[PDB]
Amino acid sequence: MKPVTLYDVAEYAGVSVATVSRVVNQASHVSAKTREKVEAAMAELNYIPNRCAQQLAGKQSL
Amino acid sequence: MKPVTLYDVAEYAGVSVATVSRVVNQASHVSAKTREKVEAAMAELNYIPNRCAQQLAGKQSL
DNA sequence: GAATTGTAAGCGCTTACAATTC
DNA sequence: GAATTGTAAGCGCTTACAATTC
Repeated sequence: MKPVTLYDVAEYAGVSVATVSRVVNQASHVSAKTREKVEAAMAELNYIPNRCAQQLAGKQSL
Repeated sequence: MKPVTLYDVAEYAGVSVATVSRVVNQASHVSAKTREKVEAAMAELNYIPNRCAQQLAGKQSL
């Protein structure tokens, strides 16, 4: 089973998963317009990230 | 940073990550010899799996 | 021929650097 | 030219099915 994800809102927003992950990661390098671009996307679909995927993927910097 | 992993013990054991993940997953489909094969590998290197990687990858069946 | 092992892809996410934009 | 977005790879793990083994 695959619920809503960054791929979905990224698709919605147009962008990639790299853009959404930024917003999901507190944008920063994502432009204000884009931050809203994906948040709006997240909102419609009801985007909920997974703490594990974030933990695992976030371990790249470790 | 990448510590000991299934890749390591899989390398050691002379198998794949699929074999080790089985043993890591309580072998079952892994032959007794192999179970020992990888456990021995796990032992030398001091293999410690990651609960997240297991949680994430374990969500495949979900 | 059935069980076990391998690719090989993905479970969802993260990111970085270069090209385009200004 | 610098910032932002895209591929694109992988952070560690899981698995399933076919060929070889018996």
